[PDB]
Parts: sequence; C-alpha cells; structure tokens
Amino acid sequence: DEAEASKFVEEYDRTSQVVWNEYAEANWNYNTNITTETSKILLQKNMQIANHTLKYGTQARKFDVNQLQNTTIKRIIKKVQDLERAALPAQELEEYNKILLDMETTYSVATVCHPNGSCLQLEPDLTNVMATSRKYEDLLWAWEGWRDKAGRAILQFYPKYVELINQAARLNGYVDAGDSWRSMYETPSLEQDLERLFQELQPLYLNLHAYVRRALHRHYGAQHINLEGPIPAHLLGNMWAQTWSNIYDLVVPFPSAPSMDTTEAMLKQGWTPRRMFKEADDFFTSLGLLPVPPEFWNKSMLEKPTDGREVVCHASAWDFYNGKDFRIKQCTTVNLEDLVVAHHEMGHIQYFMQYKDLPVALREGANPGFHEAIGDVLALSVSTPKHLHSLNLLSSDEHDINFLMKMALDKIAFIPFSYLVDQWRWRVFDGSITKENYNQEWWSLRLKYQGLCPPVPRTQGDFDPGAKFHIPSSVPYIRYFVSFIIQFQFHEALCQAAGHTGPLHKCDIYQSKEAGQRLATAMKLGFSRPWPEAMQLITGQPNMSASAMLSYFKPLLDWLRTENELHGEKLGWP
Ligand SMILES: *[C@@H]1O[C@H](CO)[C@@H](O)[C@H](O)[C@H]1NC(C)=O
Ligand SMILES: *[C@@H]1O[C@H](CO)[C@@H](O)[C@H](O)[C@H]1NC(C)=O
Ligand SMILES: *[C@@H]1O[C@H](CO)[C@@H](O)[C@H](O)[C@H]1NC(C)=O
Ligand SMILES: *[C@@H]1O[C@H](CO)[C@@H](O)[C@H](O)[C@H]1NC(C)=O
Ligand SMILES: *[C@@H]1O[C@H](CO)[C@@H](O)[C@H](O)[C@H]1NC(C)=O
Ligand SMILES: *[C@H]1O[C@H](CO)[C@@H](O)[C@H](O)[C@H]1NC(C)=O
Ligand SMILES: C[C@H](NC(=O)O)C(=O)O
Ligand SMILES: [Cl-]
Ligand SMILES: [Cl-]
Ligand SMILES: [Zn+2]
Repeated sequence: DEAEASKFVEEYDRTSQVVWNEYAEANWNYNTNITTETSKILLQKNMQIANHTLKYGTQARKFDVNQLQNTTIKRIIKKVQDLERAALPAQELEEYNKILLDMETTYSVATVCHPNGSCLQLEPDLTNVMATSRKYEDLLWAWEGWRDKAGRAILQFYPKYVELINQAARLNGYVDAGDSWRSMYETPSLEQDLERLFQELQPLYLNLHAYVRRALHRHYGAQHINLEGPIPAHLLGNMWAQTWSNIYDLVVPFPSAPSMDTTEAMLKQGWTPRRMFKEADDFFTSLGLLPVPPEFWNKSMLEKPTDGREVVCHASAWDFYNGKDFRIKQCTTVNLEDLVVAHHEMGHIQYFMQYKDLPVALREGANPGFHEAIGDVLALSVSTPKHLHSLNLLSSDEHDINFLMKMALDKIAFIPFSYLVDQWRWRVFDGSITKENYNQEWWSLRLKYQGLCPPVPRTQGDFDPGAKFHIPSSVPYIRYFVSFIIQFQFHEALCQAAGHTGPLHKCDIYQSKEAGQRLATAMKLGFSRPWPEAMQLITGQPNMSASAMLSYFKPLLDWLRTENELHGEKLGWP
C-alpha cells in the first residue's frame, strides 16, 4: 500500500506539471489579451485541468492517509484528495468557471466616464486622481464613479459565486469556502491569533488615525471632518483607503525638513518599468539569492500594453510549473509606490525559483502570508532614506519621524483594512451575511476597524466590495494581514543576522549574505512542513508576533502620543 502511494505521487507530479503548464499558458494569454477567443480557450482549459484533478483526486481519496507511513507522501496525498472546484458536477463547474471569468473581465475593463466622453480606467487614471487631487468633489467623483461602474456591475454575479464556491468547499469536506481558505494555514487557533495581533496594533493605528484626521480637518475644513468621528473614505490618497502614503504632503510631521520628489527624481533620470525590476533583481542577488532567468525579461508584461489590447492590470507573479518559465504581469507606473510593488512581485518569483524542485503539490509558501512577505521584506530596506539616496532618488530625529510617518501611512494604515476584507467574506461564506446585507455589513466593518465612513450614503444596488480587485477575482486576503505582521519579524531577524545595531528602522540588509541564507533555507521548504518551522528558521522562534512591527515604529508611536495629546485628540470614533 505504501508502494502504490509513492508511485501515485510520482505519477501525479509528472502529469500535473504538464497539465498545469498548459493551463498557465491559456490563463496568461487571457490575462494579457482579454478577448472572446482567449476567454473561450481559457474556459476549455479549465475543463481539462479539472478532468485531471478529478482523476487523480478520486484515486487519492481511495488511500487511507491514516495508514500511510511516509509523512511527505502522507501530506501530498491528503492535499490531492481536495479537488477544489473540480469536485463540482460538470454543469455547476462550467457555470462557476464562467462566473469567475465574467467577474474578472468586468472588473478589469470597467471605466468611469465624464459627460463629454473622457472615460478613465482604474490604472493609471483613477488611481492618479485619488493620489494627487486635493479637491473634495473631484475625489468624490472618482471614488463614487468607480464603485458605480465596477462595484454595482459585480453584484449580479456574487450571490451565485458564493453558492458555487461554498458547494465546492462542502464537496471537499469543509463547512464553507471560508473554512476551506482558512485551512491553508493549518492553524486551528488562526482566528484568535489574528484577532490578538490586530488588537496589539490598535494603539498605534488609532493614534495615526487621529493625527491624520486632524490634518484633513486642517485642509478640507471643519464642516467636512468630525474630529471625534470616522474619516471620509475618499480622502486618503488611495481608492480603497488601504494605504495612505499619497497624502504624506498633508500630514508631514516636520515640513521644515523637505523630502525629494522621489517620483520626479525617478522620471527625471529616466527610470523605466524594466529598470525598476532590474533594481529589484539586483537586491535579491546581492543577498546571494537567485536572479530571474533571461526568459523572464522576454516573456513578462512589465508595462500596460499600448497594443490597443485589453488586459488585467493588477500586479501578479506567475509560476508556469516547469521550473524554468516565471513571469510578472503588471501595468507598472514609474514612482516609488510601484517600485515597492515590483519588489513584492519579484519576491513571489524568488519563492517560485527556490522551491521549483519540490513535488508540485508542495510548491507553495509555508503559508500564504510567507509568499506575500518576501518581496516586502527587501522593499523595507529599499525604502530607507539612505538606500533611496544611493539610487540617487533622495538627497536626524526630524528626518526619522518624517520617514517613520511615510512608512506608517502604508504599513500601519493597511493593518485594519487587510484584517477587514476576509472578516467580511468569512461571514458571507458561512451565511451570516446575505446578499440583502452585503454592503451594509461591509461598511459596518469599514467603520469598526478602519474608522472610515462613505462620503456618499450607499443605496440599494451598491456593492462596494466588488470594487476591490480581490473580491471579484476570488483571491483570499488574510494573507496580506499576516504578511504585514511577519515581514517586520523577518526584517528584525535578518537585520540582527546582518549585524545591524541601533534603531530597527535604520536597517538596510542590502548585500547581506547571512540574511539571504535564512530566507533561502526557509523558502526551499515550500509547503513541505508546518509553517512554524519556516518561521523558526528565519526568526529563531515559531510564532507570529506584532513585537517587531511595534519595535520598528516605537519612535513614531511616542511622537504621535505626544502630538495627539497636546492637541487634545479623542482617539477612536464614539
Ligand atoms: C489578442 O488575442 C487575439 C485572439 O483573440 C489574437 O489574434 C491577437 O493577435 C492577440 N494580440 C496580441 C497583441 O497578441
Ligand atoms: C475528461 O474530460 C474529457 C473532455 O474534456 C473527456 O474526453 C475524457 O474522457 C474525460 N476523462 C479522462 C480520463 O480524460
Ligand atoms: C518519503 O517519500 C518521498 C517521495 O518518494 C521521498 O523523497 C522521501 O525521502 C521519503 N522519506 C523517507 C523518510 O523515507
Ligand atoms: C472632458 O472632461 C475631462 C475631465 O476629466 C477634461 O479633462 C476634458 O478636457 C473634457 N473634454 C473636453 C473636450 O473638453
Ligand atoms: C508561541 O505561540 C504559542 C502558540 O503556538 C503560544 O501559546 C506561546 O505563548 C507563544 N510564546 C511566546 C513566547 O510568544
Ligand atoms: C526576449 O529575448 C528574445 C531572444 O530569445 C528576443 O528576440 C526578444 O526580442 C526579447 N524581447 C524583449 C521584449 O526584450
Ligand atoms: C496589497 C495587495 N497587493 C497585491 O494584490 O499585489 C492589494 O493590492 O490590495
Ligand atoms: Cl469601499
Ligand atoms: Cl490566505
Ligand atoms: Zn503578492
């Protein structure tokens, strides 16, 4: 029986590589060239890979995992018994695949038009408006418009999507889709663990919120900002108010200490998307890590096509499962924000390359959070004023606070948002939130966790969650919350390994081979062992902890408390 098991795994692996490689090709062609033809081909490939999953999944379920001796064989087979969507009857499967495609397409080609005829796409048009406009009404137009066109358009598909993904989940032994997604962490205490982590970062977030609210009150007027209430969701420089670094100009702690226009600098010296990824590639190699293959530079879509072609612009990294072909698809814009995103994606590519020799079933991160954290860890070092200056993109306590504030506007503000998304979906999946209450519960969470309010009252028919990529694209979000916490834990450990001393926020692990070695050994494990082991390999301990992130921002937390205190701020929103 143990012999049939190792043989089954070998067969599953060699056949999966081929079928998955073909699927990736079709999926890539659609993503980088949305047409009726590429869509039709993708849906056909869905049926093919599903047929393969059903065949091997059915066989896998015939094994009594309890009797299997080899742990690795045991782990792979248990995983293969989960057919995911392939567990659905042929009819429901095709309907489910079409629904996913329709939601993705609808989101990626949606536009917001003006009376004249000027229509704006999310990237880069609407994104730019949200980031640079300081006019309440213009920000509102873009904010409401996007939700009117993308969000409302997704509502007709969601209820059916929920029914079908939940059905597939139950057919694989789970109570619902949320349960299925959470299982990716193999951590029974997950919900409680995440809640405790969230609570530890509350004091810092609430102080940042109150400080930013005061600055907005200063700029937009007392008639539009309640100093004791939530903040209008369209004033944070980002379409979803998930990161607030774009309004840094409105909240600079010490305006006397000017900061170079990084974007202007990048554009000034002709930085290009290719250059941006080249720099990222250099950071990884400086650590002794792997460089992307030549094939990467030739097949990746690092810029939005002018081809008159329609594509899915949202940044993503691709593993074509042949251990050679890896690509990135991103409509990269030349600015610091996208430079960080470029590192984020290159981090995914590094993970792909690091575990490319493990059985395909184990080719994943220790847990989804780890996969999201790698790139961010390096980006933390890249973002330091000193490193940016070394790239000729930049030119002291007050400078420390200004820097920490810029970092907090992104990293801290994102904590409650990243926590909220799946708290909403898990309740949709378990039936607690019906389609009658989709939007109302989304905003109750938006208020409860982020302390935000909608600038325009929502009405029946609105489906704001649909206006956030990951919702219609059905990509789990809790991984980003985990990532933001652990990436600081990794930063802390890597810096210590690099011999750094002094304030953690001043660390730059560039060229540190000791740092790279820890990330490499951890990444090489793929999904072969419980994630606490990969956590231990990198940090010397096995748990997730907010200590590193709090330590990184300590100087800022103290400054914020003193600042908010002297202005008599009332934290929170009664
Ligand atoms: C886009 O896909 C169509 C098929 O629908 C193909 O004929 C066309 O050449 C593709 N465009 C590019 C730029 O590859
Ligand atoms: C899988 O589905 C295809 C059609 O896509 C069908 O021809 C084939 O017989 C099914 N079974 C196997 C084992 O391939
Ligand atoms: C378990 O089986 C896998 C797959 O064949 C093999 O690589 C691994 O070395 C085996 N482990 C032990 C302890 O025998
Ligand atoms: C249409 O409105 C936009 C506002 O985004 C403006 O920039 C554009 O010039 C207007 N078109 C004409 C023809 O005036
Ligand atoms: C380590 O995490 C476990 C949960 O797995 C928790 O019970 C324990 O208290 C944590 N230890 C420290 C020192 O944080
Ligand atoms: C990719 O490399 C090939 C050589 O294999 C070259 O012909 C092609 O033009 C390159 N493409 C880009 C976009 O650089
Ligand atoms: C942070 C996450 N990044 C990503 O999908 O690349 C988001 O865009 O909301
Ligand atoms: Cl929203
Ligand atoms: Cl996840
Ligand atoms: Zn990612």
